[PDB]
Amino acid sequence: AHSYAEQLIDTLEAQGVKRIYGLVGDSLNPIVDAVRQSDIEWVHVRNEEAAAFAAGAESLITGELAVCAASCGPGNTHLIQGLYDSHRNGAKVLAIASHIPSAQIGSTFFQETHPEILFKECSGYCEMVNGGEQGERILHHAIQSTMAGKGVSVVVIPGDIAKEDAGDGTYSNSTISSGTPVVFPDPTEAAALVEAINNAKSVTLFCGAGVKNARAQVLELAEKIKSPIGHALGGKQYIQHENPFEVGMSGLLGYGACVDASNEADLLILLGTDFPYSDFLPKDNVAQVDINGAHIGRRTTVKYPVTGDVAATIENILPHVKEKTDRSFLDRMLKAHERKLSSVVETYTHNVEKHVPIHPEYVASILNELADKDAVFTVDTGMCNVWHARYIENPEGTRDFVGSFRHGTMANALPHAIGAQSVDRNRQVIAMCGDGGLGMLLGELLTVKLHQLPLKAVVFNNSSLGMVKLEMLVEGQPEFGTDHEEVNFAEIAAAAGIKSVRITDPKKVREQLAEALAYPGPVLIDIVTDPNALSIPPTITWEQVMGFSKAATRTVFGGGVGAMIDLARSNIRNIPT
Amino acid sequence: AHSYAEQLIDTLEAQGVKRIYGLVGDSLNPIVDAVRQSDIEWVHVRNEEAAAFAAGAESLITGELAVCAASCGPGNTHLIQGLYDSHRNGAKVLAIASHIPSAQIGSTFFQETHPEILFKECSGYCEMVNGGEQGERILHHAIQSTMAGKGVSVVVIPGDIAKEDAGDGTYSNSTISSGTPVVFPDPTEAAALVEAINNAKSVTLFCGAGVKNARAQVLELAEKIKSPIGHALGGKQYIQHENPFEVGMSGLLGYGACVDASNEADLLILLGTDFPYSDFLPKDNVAQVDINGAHIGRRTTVKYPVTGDVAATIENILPHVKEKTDRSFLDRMLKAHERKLSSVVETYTHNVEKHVPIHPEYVASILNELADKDAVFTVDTGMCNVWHARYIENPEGTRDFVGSFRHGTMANALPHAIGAQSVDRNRQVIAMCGDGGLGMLLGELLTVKLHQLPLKAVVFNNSSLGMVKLEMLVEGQPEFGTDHEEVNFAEIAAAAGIKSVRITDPKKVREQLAEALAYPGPVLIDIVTDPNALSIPPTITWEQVMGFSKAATRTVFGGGVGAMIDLARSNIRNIPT
Amino acid sequence: AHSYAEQLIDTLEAQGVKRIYGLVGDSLNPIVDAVRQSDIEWVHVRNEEAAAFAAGAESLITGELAVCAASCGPGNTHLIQGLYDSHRNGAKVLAIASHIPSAQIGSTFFQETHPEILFKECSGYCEMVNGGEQGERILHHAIQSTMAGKGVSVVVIPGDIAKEDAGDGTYSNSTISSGTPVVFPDPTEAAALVEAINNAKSVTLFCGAGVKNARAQVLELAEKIKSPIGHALGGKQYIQHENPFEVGMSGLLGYGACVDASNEADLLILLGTDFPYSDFLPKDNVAQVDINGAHIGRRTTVKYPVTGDVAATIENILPHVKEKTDRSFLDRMLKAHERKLSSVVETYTHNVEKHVPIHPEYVASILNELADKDAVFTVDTGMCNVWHARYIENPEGTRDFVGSFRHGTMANALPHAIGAQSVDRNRQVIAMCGDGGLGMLLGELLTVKLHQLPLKAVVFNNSSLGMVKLEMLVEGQPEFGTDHEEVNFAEIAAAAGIKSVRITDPKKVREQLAEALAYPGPVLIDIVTDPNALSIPPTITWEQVMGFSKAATRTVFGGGVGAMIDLARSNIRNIPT
Ligand SMILES: Cc1cc2nc3c(=O)[nH]c(=O)nc-3n(C[C@H](O)[C@H](O)[C@H](O)COP(=O)(O)OP(=O)(O)OC[C@H]3O[C@@H](n4cnc5c(N)ncnc54)[C@H](O)[C@@H]3O)c2cc1C
Ligand SMILES: Cc1cc2nc3c(=O)[nH]c(=O)nc-3n(C[C@H](O)[C@H](O)[C@H](O)COP(=O)(O)OP(=O)(O)OC[C@H]3O[C@@H](n4cnc5c(N)ncnc54)[C@H](O)[C@@H]3O)c2cc1C
Ligand SMILES: Cc1cc2nc3c(=O)[nH]c(=O)nc-3n(C[C@H](O)[C@H](O)[C@H](O)COP(=O)(O)OP(=O)(O)OC[C@H]3O[C@@H](n4cnc5c(N)ncnc54)[C@H](O)[C@@H]3O)c2cc1C
Ligand SMILES: Cc1ncc(C[n+]2csc(CCOP(=O)(O)OP(=O)(O)O)c2C)c(N)n1
Ligand SMILES: Cc1ncc(C[n+]2csc(CCOP(=O)(O)OP(=O)(O)O)c2C)c(N)n1
Ligand SMILES: Cc1ncc(C[n+]2csc(CCOP(=O)(O)OP(=O)(O)O)c2C)c(N)n1
Ligand SMILES: [Mg+2]
Ligand SMILES: [Mg+2]
Ligand SMILES: [Mg+2]
Repeated sequence: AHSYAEQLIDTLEAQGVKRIYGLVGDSLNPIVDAVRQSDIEWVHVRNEEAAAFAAGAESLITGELAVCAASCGPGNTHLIQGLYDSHRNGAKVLAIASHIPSAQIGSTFFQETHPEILFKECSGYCEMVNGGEQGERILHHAIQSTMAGKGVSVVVIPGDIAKEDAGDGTYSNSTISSGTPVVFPDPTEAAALVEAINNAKSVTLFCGAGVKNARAQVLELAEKIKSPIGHALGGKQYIQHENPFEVGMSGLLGYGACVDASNEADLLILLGTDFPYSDFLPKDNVAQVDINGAHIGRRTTVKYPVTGDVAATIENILPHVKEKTDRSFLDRMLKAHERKLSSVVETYTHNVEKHVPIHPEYVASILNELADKDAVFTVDTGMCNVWHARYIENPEGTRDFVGSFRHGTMANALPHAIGAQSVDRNRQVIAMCGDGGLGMLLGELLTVKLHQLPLKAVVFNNSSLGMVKLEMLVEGQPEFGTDHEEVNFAEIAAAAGIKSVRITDPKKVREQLAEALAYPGPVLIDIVTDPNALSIPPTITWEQVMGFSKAATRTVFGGGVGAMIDLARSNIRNIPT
Repeated sequence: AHSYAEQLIDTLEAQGVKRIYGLVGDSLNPIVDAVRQSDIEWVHVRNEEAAAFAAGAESLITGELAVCAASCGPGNTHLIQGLYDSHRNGAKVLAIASHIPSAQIGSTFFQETHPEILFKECSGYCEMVNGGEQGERILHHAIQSTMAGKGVSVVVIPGDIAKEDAGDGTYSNSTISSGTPVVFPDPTEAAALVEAINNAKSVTLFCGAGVKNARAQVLELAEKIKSPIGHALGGKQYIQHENPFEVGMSGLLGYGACVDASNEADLLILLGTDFPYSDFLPKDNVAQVDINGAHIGRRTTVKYPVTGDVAATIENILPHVKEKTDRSFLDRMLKAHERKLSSVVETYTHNVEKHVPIHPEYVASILNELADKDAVFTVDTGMCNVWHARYIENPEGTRDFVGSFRHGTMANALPHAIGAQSVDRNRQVIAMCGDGGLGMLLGELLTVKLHQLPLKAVVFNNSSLGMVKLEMLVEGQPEFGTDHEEVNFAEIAAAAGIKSVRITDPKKVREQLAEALAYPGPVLIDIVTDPNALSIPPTITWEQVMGFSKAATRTVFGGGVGAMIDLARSNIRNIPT
Repeated sequence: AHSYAEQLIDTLEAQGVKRIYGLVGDSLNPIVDAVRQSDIEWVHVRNEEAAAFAAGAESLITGELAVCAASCGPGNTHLIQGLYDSHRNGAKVLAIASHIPSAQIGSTFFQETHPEILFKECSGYCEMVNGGEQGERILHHAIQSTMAGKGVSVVVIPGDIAKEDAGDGTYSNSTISSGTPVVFPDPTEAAALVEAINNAKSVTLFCGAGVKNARAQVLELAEKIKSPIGHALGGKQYIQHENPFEVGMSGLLGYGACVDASNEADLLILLGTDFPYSDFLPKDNVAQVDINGAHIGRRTTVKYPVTGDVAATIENILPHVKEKTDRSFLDRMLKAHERKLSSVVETYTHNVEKHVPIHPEYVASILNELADKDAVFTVDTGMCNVWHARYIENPEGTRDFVGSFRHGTMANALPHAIGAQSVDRNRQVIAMCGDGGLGMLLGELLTVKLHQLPLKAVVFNNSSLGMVKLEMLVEGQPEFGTDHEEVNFAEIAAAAGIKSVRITDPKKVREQLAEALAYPGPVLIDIVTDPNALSIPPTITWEQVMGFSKAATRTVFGGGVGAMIDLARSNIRNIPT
């Protein structure tokens, strides 16, 4: 007979898990012994928070289960930031939360916590093992819940019970459902959407991450009804590239004509998006297609709700949607889009290649050009989100992106890159780090060195909490607490045994970044950038930066955009005569 | 400008809510004033627990939102049993939990509780209002969550904030998605199910509540592959009637050949069921079709998982499923089914019409014959669940049933009947009450009298917690705490102003129950029944009654069955020669 | 070897527990079998909510542990209202929450709930048993926590584990600390209070339940510094009787000069009170003595905080407090107090003995005169709280009182009386019931009959939610939802086998109530009272009734007072010349 720890690891191995991220100790020793004897690799991190980020990033890249593990009490407590992030991102993650010995539960014991209560908000399933047999059962339920799309699962395992005898295999013997059902809409909701589209003279589509598997259908619908296509940040990687109807992104980090096209069309269709900034959304005549009905109408007035998959809904309605031959609205919005992008480049990035200290938008433009066509980019929360949104492209859809776009935590970039890089050491992974984010989990440079992960950590080092400095400028409150003395991350990385370079001259950015990106190993690129590069229209308020101003707005943060302008201009040249 | 209380009630009225069940007080006075001025009826109950049961039953009958409401602190605390029941039953219920004044939150004030924390387990959405505008928003989110099938929603409203100004209408103006999407399976999961069916020589279908809208498809599949059809208790009302393949129900309250057909077939297919008694389920070769992937494999080994709707999955696979011409397995199971039903009638209900005290199975047989073809039956948890399962039929599918089949609470029958009867006073509603259940919420007889609800409360009065007496007999522990001195519910009902009859002679059951069921008003029927009528095989253990014995079993509680035997016998006579 | 169920009951028996209140079923059968074999009596209730109220009332009367018990899932869910009440009242209660079988936890099983999470707010200790040995340990910890004054303890016991082997006795062998430590104040805080008293020319003491064991010390301090003594409702039973400095109670149910004496004195001292209605409390110069430092300053500005016991603090300061020879303030407040009480009697209860329907204040005056000198009174939340506060006296301190004065739940009176009466069947127990409260848990009349508890249920039957009708009159909102058709509780009680009388003529109240109170058995007294008897000053607002108006007030609800005026008048006649 095997123990429950051995059955746990055999079940994960049989499901194809290749790695577990974590930090060993106490109630986790029987589980780590079983890992040693299996083909699963143990990936040691310095802070268990990084293990939960790394597992979430691995799962977003692979589309499969990923796993993190931590010791009792304080050990598993450290998972929590990464579990919130993974849960909000819809990752397929199992967290093994080792727990104090069962006989000491309820006695205010050394290290006691109640993880089975603490992790309820950052999980779709979270239960405690109380015996080997029941442990097999709740491991199945946890894996089946996360694979069905319910978000993070936590299994809480008192250390003693991991050494108890395994269950009889009834539940570990099951095949897990990991398929993708095809969700067609209710015919009554679909018919109301057809009527709304056919009655409208102009339509705009606004897409989010829910169009990941619906590019062909969204483009086919747009060609038929001559609709501009805008996106939320979660839709950018899927719908912006090679899109003849492209009109940009809404929100403060937005760009182009998206806000105007969304608000001026007779009908706006929200496709697979939960974009939260309601002040940028119209209310007059909006449809929304979402696979989770509970999300419909969360962000603005929706008159035509449709619970359904985007691709299946468009396939179902298309034969009933009339072709629109008038593309005057689309042409006006494509022209306004290109004019707006050209205008922000002229206003904000004139001679940006000579700006000192180095302008982060110059770095981001060069990074987009130099990085591989299939690189993974990870994005630290803060001003790196602006540089990703406005400069990092996805030609042919072959790059991947991982960030904290929903939970919005700092310090995610380097741990996300550790997980993404572990999937395939031959694929380039670029972590766009802030100095605040990197400092917050600095010890994970020791993890990169230990595992020899050949990721490229690009530090936008401006010695400032740049996004907070923006929020304070916008509020009109004296700058305080954001900027501190400079740190030399290249020297810290070199002291940790990582190849590094420090870039201070804009004239050497292109050559030094090309050399670093081509280095066959881990490398940290410490770029000293301008802390005052973020430009802000004086009319933006702290209530808008914080997201609680409901009054209609079309204003975005200042700054330029990058290579997205090439598609905007080819779309103008291809407008039918 | 309106207040938030007025906007709350206008939004519910615009959505078609006709009634709110509750008990007025304190922070709920502004909301009740708005109800008075609207077309919504206030249905006063004596204990707010009954309001939450009544709302859950109303929604199960109508398929639409139902609403309950209660005052701060202790008032809304009383909702909780009915919210768990409604939530487990998948009802579409909004609970308005009035709360203490916002300025006193956090001060250990008079009546203070934290309902926004307490009701997390019995809801899919539960949040606190902190201003009129945000209150409009979370009311929308709560209604959209319950209408999308996520279970109960709770909106917690500090009393003072109900008098604050209303939001601007952005969220109340939305149309709620209440449609039913059509969920086809992933083609890879569907193809594996086709291969399993075509490889199997014999197949049995085991259906639950998830086949509600798939009768035609289940029967078409059964005719093609010659499969017996069994059911869980939640499937009985939908699949047993007019079913040429009928083989009964599994579990301790089960009957017929279902356990044998499910365990002897080469392949068992679980269709829309989460039947929890794993010791009755095989493990060797099982498929499961469920619309919620997280439920697959919860109860036994599943080798062919399919996330999908039952009807859409069967429609998709049918052209690829080969017709089976050999119906030897089906014929053997139909013959065994009828033999087993005839045997339990001969063993347990010989001369049952002369048994004294009155046998509850004699009452249940007469109640099935006399009740209307479209009656609603509500079923009190306990031995009434056995009498429903084995005696109350659903010819042509026109009756409806409400019970606590998942949460398993006592005392639900009379409050469920209050909600079901409020939907249509011209429809017959029969509450199958136990003396324990009725005593537990006895004050709701005052509610029946106040609202003149013409329901028929049939009390199986055996002065005993009959199901607990069974559990103790099965364990082999001396009877204690279950049986107490007799109560005259007919005299209590008459003292409350309700028409009543007391039935003690088996020779008068048919005439007295016919007269009472035909009474044009509320009526309580107090039937003095035999507390020792539940027969138990000595091999049943307390571990089996409690549901924690995993060893394979086919043993059911003793007792007979009713009119279901007529279909069993016609199915034998129609077996092709 | 014994089982954990047997060890649980042996441990309670060894600690002196005489009874357990509850309702048998499932996971509780092994525990009830152990009770049968012990000397503990099982007290069957009809709804487990009543068991938790009865245990809380028993403990308040005895000063010892009391116990309630309920079955898994829905069974223990029903305890919750009574656990909140017992917890807020500081009762010493163990709740045995039977739970689903451990192997099914986490599987969404039949009846599954998580009581170990649900009951966190209504308990000081709440943990789950996961084995027999750890179960012995957390039973000790639960008993020691409640006996040390931390409020309710809940032990959650999966049914299967109750049959597991008992622990080794290490923790059940301990003696529980149930002593009362003597908490002297910090000398620095005490010296600041001495300076405040000696600097003040006039002082008023305002006492709550924390003066229970400090009557002699409070009176000695008042004689020395010539201070009026007022009380919160929780202090009334301890400090009003035979008090030469008595000036009444504050709050809307208040009376006499208390609000004026508290606000006009140079120094107000809060002694053992957490009175929550801040608009009645001054802010200028207030001291507060409380044994729980976290409570100091919860309700108004406190300049002289003292963490300490009332009696020990007064004993410590008394030698340093200077005698005040000027009693002009005390004399002015004693005269104003008696004038105010005489005025409300003249305004509101002129010829009250002839008022029809019967006036509840006439009933309350007669009930105070006729009830025994050592009776227990239980008080249903609602208008019965006004009648208790203004009419039920405690001469020589020999009566006891139980109510829901902090949690404020309806329906507590009859279940509180069941627990208080079970302590000593020879002691008179009077339940002051409202028709709303009694209807809410009406089935507990069957409990009174079953156990032959000789309590006297006095129903103030006005067919109205009287306190809510007051709140609506005060708000100026049309009356709705409070008054319904009349119920005959005397006929319902007689149908339940309880002696009853229906009183409708004011001329027969005294004789019929005297006869009923002297009946040697259970009796229900259904008094048809005037629903419009509660008088309200038009200046009271719904914000004041709800407790969120902070503006200074001295206004109380209209109505008269009773025999308290005799002490007010003797105190005037004894003012030194
Ligand atoms: C510092 C910072 C600033 C930010 N600023 C902005 C900004 O200015 N602009 C911006 O756009 N974002 C911004 N974001 C991100 C923003 O908060 C949201 O996370 C993002 O807009 C949501 O993108 P989304 O709608 O694509 O994804 P989600 O919020 O994940 O929504 C996806 C939706 O698709 C649905 N869905 C999934 N699959 C399907 C399917 N097959 N069919 C149908 N529906 C489906 C889901 O149910 C869900 O409702 C910022 C983030 C950070 C960290
Ligand atoms: C005292 C008592 C005794 C009991 N004894 C028994 C007994 O002996 N036998 C018994 O059978 N029950 C018994 N029960 C009830 C039992 O506990 C379960 O509640 C019941 O078996 C579950 O029935 P079900 O599977 O139909 O419903 P559910 O548990 O509600 O499961 C329905 C399933 O269908 C799925 N679904 C819903 N819609 C669709 C769709 N369109 N397509 C696909 N899937 C869908 C759901 O996701 C879910 O998994 C008892 C109850 C009581 C109160
Ligand atoms: C419908 C209704 C209306 C009400 N209206 C009123 C009203 O108008 N007026 C009114 O007064 N009440 C009213 N109440 C009750 C009110 O809400 C409070 O519960 C009550 O005033 C508190 O009384 P208390 O301060 O004595 O008790 P508690 O709130 O229990 O406070 C006792 C304090 O004493 C402290 N303490 C305990 N022992 C010691 C010790 N040995 N030494 C020192 N400190 C100690 C405790 O830590 C605590 O802070 C009403 C109740 C109801 C149900
Ligand atoms: C753990 C955490 N702390 C604080 C914040 C708030 N926050 C959001 S962005 C930001 C600054 C991020 O700093 P850095 O990584 O240097 O990037 P910058 O904005 O300068 O690019 C801060 C403080 C956060 N979301 N997460
Ligand atoms: C609130 C609650 N308390 C206890 C139980 C446990 N229980 C389940 S069935 C049963 C007896 C039900 O009694 P009654 O209504 O008289 O029906 P009977 O079994 O006699 O038909 C009990 C105690 C429950 N599930 N719910
Ligand atoms: C469970 C519960 N529901 C509602 C309330 C609100 N409430 C407080 S007093 C009151 C009326 C009490 O009625 P009754 O027992 O008839 O006494 P009355 O005020 O008429 O004397 C109500 C509705 C409460 N606190 N508890
Ligand atoms: Mg920075
Ligand atoms: Mg019974
Ligand atoms: Mg009343």
